[PDB]
Amino acid sequence: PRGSHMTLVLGGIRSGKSQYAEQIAAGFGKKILYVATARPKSWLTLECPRHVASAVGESGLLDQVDGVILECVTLLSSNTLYAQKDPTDYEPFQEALIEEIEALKKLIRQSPVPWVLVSSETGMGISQSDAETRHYCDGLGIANQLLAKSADEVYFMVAGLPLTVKKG
Amino acid sequence: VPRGSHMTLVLGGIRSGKSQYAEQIAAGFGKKILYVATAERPKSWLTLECPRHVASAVGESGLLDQVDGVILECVTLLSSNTLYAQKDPTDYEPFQEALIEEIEALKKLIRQSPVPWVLVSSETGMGISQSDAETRHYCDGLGIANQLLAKSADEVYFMVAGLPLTVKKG
Amino acid sequence: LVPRGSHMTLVLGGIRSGKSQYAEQIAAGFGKKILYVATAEVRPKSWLTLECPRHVASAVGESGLLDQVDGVILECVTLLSSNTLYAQKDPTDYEPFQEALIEEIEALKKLIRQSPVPWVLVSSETGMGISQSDAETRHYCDGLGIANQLLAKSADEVYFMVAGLPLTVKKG
Repeated sequence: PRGSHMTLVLGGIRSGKSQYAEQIAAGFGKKILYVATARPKSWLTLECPRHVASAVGESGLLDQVDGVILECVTLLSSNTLYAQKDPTDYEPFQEALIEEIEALKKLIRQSPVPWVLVSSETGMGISQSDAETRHYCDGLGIANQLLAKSADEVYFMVAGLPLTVKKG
Repeated sequence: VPRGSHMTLVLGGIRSGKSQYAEQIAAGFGKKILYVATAERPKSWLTLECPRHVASAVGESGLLDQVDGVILECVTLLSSNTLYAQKDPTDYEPFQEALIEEIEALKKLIRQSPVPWVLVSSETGMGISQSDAETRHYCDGLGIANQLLAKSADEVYFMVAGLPLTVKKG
Repeated sequence: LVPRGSHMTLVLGGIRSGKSQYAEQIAAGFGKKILYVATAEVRPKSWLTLECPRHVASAVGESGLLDQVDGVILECVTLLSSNTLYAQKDPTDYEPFQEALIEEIEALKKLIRQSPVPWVLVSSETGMGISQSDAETRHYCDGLGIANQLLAKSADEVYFMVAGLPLTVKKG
């Protein structure tokens, strides 16, 4: 796809989501911006542990590429949690992560090139006891909801194969 | 927003949007909704709190004759309440027996219900298996309850990040 | 024109997802004589039960039983992977376990490719919760996910079970 098109690819551990997202990115074009939040030589890498929208817009690199792949919403959410004063307090973390995600959504709406985003599903096991991990799971689920609802396409990976959750 | 299902099951993980989607379905029932809360929102809705014995409490309230539909929040807490009301939560069989009785009574009440129901439950079985028998038992019993309800339900939706996958539709 | 069934089916799901009941229905669809391969570390009466905790392809082929039945149901990839993990010297070391599990899975795929009768395989989804801290559990989850990817890529049909009901992930 071309334009301000957005695809969300989510799945569990070893679900093949990164491979599938890279296929989608290759479908965008040959010059891909790889945004890492923690490989083809025509791809550019921009490393942004936080404030992804600001850093990508300031880089001006959206005007240089055919598309963007974001790896990954999971680490963006954990980075946001551990940047807070008290990782055991849910509300400030949630506010910060929503801010991050809304800035990303806005940048994508205005983006000249399409984006594919990789994220993790972590909410379908047994709930953990310590507040930090619970908060991280909760906030990641919220981020994934926001992205899926704004995305044009959403794919849920099961054992390397994509289930279409939302399509054009 | 689906319409005209008598019994709908909406299940999903943590922060999957299952409550929002179930409330949309409920609003599709009508303006007067009975909200059955199992813990232990529109102003025209009635709230009935029943941590256990949901079929018994709802039938005894007579409120099914007062509303356009019912939303049950949630099977997850119903199962945990059932587990912890037992003498020995590390003992599987009494818990499973009690939970199955609860679910079968709920199914019968829904079969006889004059108004439709949407039920919210959680998927908890697709992570790493837990070590303590109590958590294993809870996960197991909730999965069994979800199977019984999904088989009875007319429609079943599996939520992924706020969006519904149709698992079963009449 | 006589239709043909699915030669290789993968049924995966979580705890109490109804994956075993659905797979057994598929197996019964194969025919009346079904080989039930149980992998647990050591049902219709027309079925034969073969206990094989490890080296499934070798034991099943050497048994010559593929020529005796209408189909095979493998219960289950989950226990095959855990057996493989705990048969290693150091379960905290990922690479030897991964090699052994991949060898097991590739041998299974090869035998299924040669099989005169269809197969349905039961496995678990374990990768959609919170990542655990201890290396051993992460290793197990990772390796099982790899095994499921390998089988799903080879399978003709793949079903993901939710609360007893099948979602079709791959067909035809």
